Amino acid sequence: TIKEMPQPKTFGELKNLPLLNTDKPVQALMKIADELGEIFKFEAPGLVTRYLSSQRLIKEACDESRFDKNLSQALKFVRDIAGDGLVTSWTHEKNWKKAHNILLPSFSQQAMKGYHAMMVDIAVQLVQKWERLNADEHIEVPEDMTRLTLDTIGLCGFNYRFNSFYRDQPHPFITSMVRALDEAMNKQQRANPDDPAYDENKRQFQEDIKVMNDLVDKIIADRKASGEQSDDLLTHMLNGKDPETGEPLDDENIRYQIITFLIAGHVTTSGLLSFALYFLVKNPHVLQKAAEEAARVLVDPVPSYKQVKQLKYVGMVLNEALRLWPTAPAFSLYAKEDTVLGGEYPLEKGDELMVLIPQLHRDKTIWGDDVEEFRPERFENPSAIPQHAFKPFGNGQRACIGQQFALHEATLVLGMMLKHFDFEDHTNYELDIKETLTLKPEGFVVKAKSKKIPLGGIPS
Ligand code: HEM
Ligand SMILES: CCCCCCCCCCCCCCCC(=O)O
Ligand code: NI
Ligand code: NI
Ligand code: NI
Ligand code: NI
Repeated sequence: TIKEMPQPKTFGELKNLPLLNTDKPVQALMKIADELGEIFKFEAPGLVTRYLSSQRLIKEACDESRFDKNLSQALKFVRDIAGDGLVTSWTHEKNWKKAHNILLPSFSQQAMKGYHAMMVDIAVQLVQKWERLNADEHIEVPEDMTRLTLDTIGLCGFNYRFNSFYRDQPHPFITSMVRALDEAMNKQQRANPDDPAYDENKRQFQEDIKVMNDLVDKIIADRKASGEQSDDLLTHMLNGKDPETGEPLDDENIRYQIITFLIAGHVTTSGLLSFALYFLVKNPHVLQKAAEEAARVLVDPVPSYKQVKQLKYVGMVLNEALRLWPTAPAFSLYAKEDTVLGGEYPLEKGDELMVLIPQLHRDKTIWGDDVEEFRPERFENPSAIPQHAFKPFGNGQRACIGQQFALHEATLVLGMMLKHFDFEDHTNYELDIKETLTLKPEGFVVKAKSKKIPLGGIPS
C-alpha cells in the first residue's frame, strides 16, 4: 500500500521553516511528531526531509543496505567547524574510512583500560571541588559536568590538561565552541543566510574558530615536546596509517579530528550526566537504589576498572537518561537507491531522513504507555529490547565511536558522586532544556551534603 505523508503548517515559500523559529527546535519537532505520528515531511527553502518517530519505520531506516548516513543541514554547518572529521564526513569521502581505520583502535577494550586511571584523575578533582564548597553554596551542575568531561577527553585523548576546575569562567575553548555551535543551529532558520545582516554573525564565528584552532595549536606543539611513551588518541593521529592505503592523515585533516574529538568527546556526555543527576533528584527512591549500589561496590578509596563495570544499575540509570533525553537528539540518513519505507512511503534516491531519537524512545509500541516516566528497570535485561528502538549513539559503521568511552566515564563519575554525596533539589528545578544542536538542562543547580567518605589517589 502507498500512503501520503502528513505535513505540518506551510507558510508559503518558506514552507515549514517558520515552524522552527524557536531556540528549542528539537523539542518543537517533538510537538509536531505528536500531532502527525510516525512520519511527516518537513520542507525548507531548497531542502526537504522526512522525520521518523516509530521503531517500525526507523528500524528499516537503520538498514545499511538500503540507507547510508546523510549529513544534516546542521552537520553541513558544523562542517565549517570540524571540516571532514569523523562526525561531519560523508561515508563516500576518502578521509572517513582512513581516519576510521586509523583511530578505531583508540576505543578498543585494551585502550579503554588505559583511560581509566586518567578518568579517575579528573573524577577526583570534581569530587574534591564539591567537598570543599562552603555551606551556603549552589552547585551549577551542567557547568561542572562540562569541566569534568572536557578535561577527561583532553587528558585521555591528547594528554593535555585544560585544568577546568582551576577556572572561574569556562575555558575560552568552551566559550567559542558554544557560540560556533549555536551559530550552526540558528543558521538553519535563515532565508538568505548571506544577507549582510548576518555578516556580524559570520565575523564572530570566524573569531570563535580562530580561538579553537589556537588551542589545537597548543596541543600539537606540546606533544612535540615530548610527549614520548604516549599511545593515546593523539599519538595514532600523528603516527598511525590506514591499512588499505598505507597513508596517514594530512596536515589539515588531523586538526579537524582534534576539533572533532574535543567537541564530540565531551559535549553530549556533559549533558548525559546533567540529565542523569536531574532525574535522580526528581526520583529519590531511584536515587537511593542507585546510591546503595554505589556504596556496595565502590569499596576502595578510588574505583577500579573492574568495579565500574559492576555498577549495572548506575549503567541502567544512564541508559534511561539517554532514553528520555538523548543528548545527541538526531541523526540523518539517505536512501542509497530508490525504495519504499515501511512498505508505504516511496523514497527517491538522494532523499533525506531524520531519526527523531527522543520521539523514537517514546514509541508506546515498544516501551508501553509508561513512556514519560523515569524507570531504569526497563534496562535490566537488554535482550528484551526490540533493538533499533534504543539508539542514543546512532547506527551502523557511523555509530558513536566513543560510546564505550562515554558510558564508562559517566558511570564512573556518577558512581563516585553517589558514594560521596547526598543531593537535594535546592531550588525545585523545573526542567529547562537548552538546545545547541545537542541537549542539556539549563540553570539546573543542586546542593550537595558530604557523606564524609575520604579519597586517596591517584594512579596516573
Ligand atoms: C552520551 C554521550 C554520547 C552520545 C549520546 C553520542 C551520540 C552520537 C551519535 C547519535 C552519533 C551518530 C551521529 C550521526 O549518525 O550523524 C555519534 C557519532 C560519533 N561520536 Fe558520539 N556520542 C557520545 C559521546 C561521544 C564520545 C565520548 C566521543 C569521543 C570520545 C564521541 C565521538 C563520536 C565520533 C567521532 C562520531 C562519528 C564517528 C563516525 O561516524 O565515523 N561521541 N555520537
Ligand atoms: C564535532 C561535531 C559536533 C556535532 C555534534 C552535534 C550533533 C548532535 C545532533 C544534532 C542534530 C540537529 C538537531 C537540531 C537541529 C534541527 O534538526 O533542527
Ligand atoms: Ni540557596
Ligand atoms: Ni591562531
Ligand atoms: Ni597503538
Ligand atoms: Ni525513481
